[PDB]
Amino acid sequence: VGRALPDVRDGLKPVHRRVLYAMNVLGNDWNKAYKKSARVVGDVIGKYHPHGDSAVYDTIVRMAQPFSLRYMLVDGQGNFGSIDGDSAAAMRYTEIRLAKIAHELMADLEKETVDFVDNYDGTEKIPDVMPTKIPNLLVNGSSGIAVGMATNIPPHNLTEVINGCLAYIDDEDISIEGLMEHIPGPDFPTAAIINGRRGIEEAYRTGRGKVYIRARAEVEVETIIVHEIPYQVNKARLIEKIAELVKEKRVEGISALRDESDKDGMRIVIEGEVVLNNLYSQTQLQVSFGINMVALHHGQPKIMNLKDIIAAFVRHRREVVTRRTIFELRKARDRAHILEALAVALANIDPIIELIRHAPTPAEAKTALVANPWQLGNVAAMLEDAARPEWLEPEFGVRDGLYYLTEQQAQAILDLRLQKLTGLEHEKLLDEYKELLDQIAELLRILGSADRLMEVIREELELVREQFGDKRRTEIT
Amino acid sequence: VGRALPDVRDGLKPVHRRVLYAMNVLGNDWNKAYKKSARVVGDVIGKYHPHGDSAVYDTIVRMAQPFSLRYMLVDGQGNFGSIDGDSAAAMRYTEIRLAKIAHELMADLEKETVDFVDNYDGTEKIPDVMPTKIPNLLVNGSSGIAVGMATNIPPHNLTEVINGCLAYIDDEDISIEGLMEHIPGPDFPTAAIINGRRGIEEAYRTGRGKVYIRARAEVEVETIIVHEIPYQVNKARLIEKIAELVKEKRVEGISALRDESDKDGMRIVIEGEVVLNNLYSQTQLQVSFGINMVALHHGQPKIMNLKDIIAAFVRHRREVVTRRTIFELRKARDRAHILEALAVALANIDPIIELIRHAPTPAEAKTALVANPWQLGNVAAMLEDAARPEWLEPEFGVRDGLYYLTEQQAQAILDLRLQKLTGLEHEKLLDEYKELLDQIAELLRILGSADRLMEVIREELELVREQFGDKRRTEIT
Repeated sequence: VGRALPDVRDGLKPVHRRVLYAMNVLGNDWNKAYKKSARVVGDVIGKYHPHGDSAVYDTIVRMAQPFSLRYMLVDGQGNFGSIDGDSAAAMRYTEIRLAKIAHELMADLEKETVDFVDNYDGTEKIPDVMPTKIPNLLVNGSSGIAVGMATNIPPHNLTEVINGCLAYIDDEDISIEGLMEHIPGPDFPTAAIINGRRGIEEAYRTGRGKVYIRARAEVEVETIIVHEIPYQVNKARLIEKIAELVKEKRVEGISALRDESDKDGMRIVIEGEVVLNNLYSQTQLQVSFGINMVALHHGQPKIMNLKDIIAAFVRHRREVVTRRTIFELRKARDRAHILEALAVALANIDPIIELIRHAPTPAEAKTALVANPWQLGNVAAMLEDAARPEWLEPEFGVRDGLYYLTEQQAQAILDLRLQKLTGLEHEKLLDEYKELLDQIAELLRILGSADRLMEVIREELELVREQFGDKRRTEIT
Repeated sequence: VGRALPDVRDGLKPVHRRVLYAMNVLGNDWNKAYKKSARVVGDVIGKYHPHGDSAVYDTIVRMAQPFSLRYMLVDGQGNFGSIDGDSAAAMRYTEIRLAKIAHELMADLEKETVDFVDNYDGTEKIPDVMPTKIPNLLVNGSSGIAVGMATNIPPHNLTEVINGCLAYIDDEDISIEGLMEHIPGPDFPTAAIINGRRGIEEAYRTGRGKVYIRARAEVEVETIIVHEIPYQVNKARLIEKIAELVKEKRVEGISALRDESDKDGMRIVIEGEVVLNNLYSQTQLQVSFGINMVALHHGQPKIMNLKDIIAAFVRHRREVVTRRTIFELRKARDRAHILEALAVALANIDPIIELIRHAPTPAEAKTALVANPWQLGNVAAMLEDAARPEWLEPEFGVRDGLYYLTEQQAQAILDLRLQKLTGLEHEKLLDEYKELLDQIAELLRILGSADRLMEVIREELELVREQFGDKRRTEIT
């Protein structure tokens, strides 16, 4: 039910999420060295997706192929296959790492921005979705033909989808037409041209619509050379298709067929223009694409339109940013709280040390520390509120020129390393504290203003379009 | 070459070692909770044996089956198959953990007792062999029919093999006959009886010898009921063998055939004694076992005899214990060294703290600590040698009533946690120090005496026979 359909929010299925999540836990970053695919697969089979290494590896592979993804999620190094059906190399040879943009899908995963469900054995947690900043469903697409739960969302240009997102934000009552002012149609990683423009306008407007993808080919004088073919077509099975058609003479009349596709480009050489047109009608040089935009929305299958899909992303970015803000705020209080005790501890080290050196056990030193309030040394002007945790009891913290330690704050002091008593290490705790105060006020400034919150989302999208946005590939006629 | 043959020392192949090693790294202990097989398999596929999950799982499975191993290496919980060819459950359902005795195979693995080779990607190390205290080759056996590199070593009774080992130790010039005084023959986990006693005496004496394993069966008055069959036979394929023989009338004359094998025991019911004897000669109720004792010795294939195999174990236990002793000794010096600085640091905390609280950075506090010798407080009688590391330079340590700190010892002091300044935490470092002195002298006492070293090995073997030795299964006529 859920394995078949992708989640509108992140555009992935359980597998994809598991694969990428595992890579994230492995510190398998784009800035770090590559890792053997085996390392990741085995980590996934044993912790998230225990369903045969072959399946998982095929997932890792497809996310690495430049002809499968408009914006690859996995940076693969080695034989990951080709447009001619070439199967990838073994997992113990290929090397991979999270693509630059994949980190954007799991950006803030840590900051309690998404819900986490249990894995097969209940020992590990896995995000329900990814706190993505990238509109992955549209951008990379999603296919599948299951029990009534089929989908067929084509890829799109990030720059275009972002502008579409921004537009929606600037005016919620925007039409599908105004939306198409930025997103004219799909954008395939390989494919060259889409003729039927109305199929797009229909697909976007209602979620469904057949479109036609054709190969970018031309004649030269005598010879028809195809530079780029339709999305998802096997170049090999196309040369062969043409071959067994020229043999049976189905295709009027062809001379010699030769695949001169090198590394720099592609060359499907076939030896006037009447040959090319009659070829399109009988070969894979032109393919239909029944756009079926079905995905998991609110934990339920839905035929969503362009706007529905964009609206779904933006609302996710709303939740994420908010949940991130709430976290950063709590994290901020908790640290400033630990810093207060530490600052206080170091302002009266001599009486602190005296208590410790005479207390037999650490537990006893812990009791003596919280047993009586402490004098605020030079930190009197620093502590003089909102930096205190919403869970802290009022009997703790600075009450009347004296500091009342919690049982925890005492342990922090007790865990203090001698080196932290030096001049430098001391300031770092005081400076950090002062930074937090500026930071919490900012996060509150954000949580309060529903405008400042949306302005945070906007800036993120404009940032992704800059560092990740690229040129359009598929041409629309 | 090496995949085909087992290593005389531990009796495992690269796979087995990898599987068990991974379990060890996973803390997948017998005293801890079970883990899903998937967890272990995936850990092995990604770090040690990246050759398909199916293969690895089959390994984990075979080491769990009571009918496959005389002393199981893996404690499996679930459907791990049966004597009727029943395949094990999926890896995501079965639960496993290192068997009590498996820890004995990897006992002291940590103490630099064995060499470590690189894995497929050079990111992980794997032991060349296991620092086993169990004569695994003989005890659990090893089969394989490869390119001229075939082997067929049957299982044995631990108690018996241990006594054999002890005997060898007590008199190196012991004969194969004197050895057979303890190890009369193989001991199968399932199998019931071995007739040909000379085949054993021949196999042990030269490494090769055919033996005959028969089923323990009897008649009842009319019906022949087999309680236990030969080692490695599929009970199902045996019932069927008999069936298609009574059908073709190959087997004189049989009434009804019924497999009443429940959970408590086994019942191959077939409905005088002439039936049973004629059955043995034409069925699997009796099987030959061409004992071929070939294993990896000194990194080379060898047809070893009983003694050669036992001698190989004992010599391994010699190396291991020695290498363990050398490690424990170096570890001991290094700790006492760190303790000396800590003891000295706490005997003059006030001048230590003063230096730290005034030194801006930890690096500067580090320079000031090693810049000048320190007074030995109450620790003057404790430090007053062999506890000093064989690598330490003579310009460090107590030289003339003053202590010269190393750059390291200073960092230890700097990393000291405030809680360590209490009364209790202080003694623990002083007591630990005093214990080490007794310990190093003991380890030296061991390294010096070639008798005390062998006496350590003996005691280990007698210990394994007690806690792991059990009764004999296969009967020898």
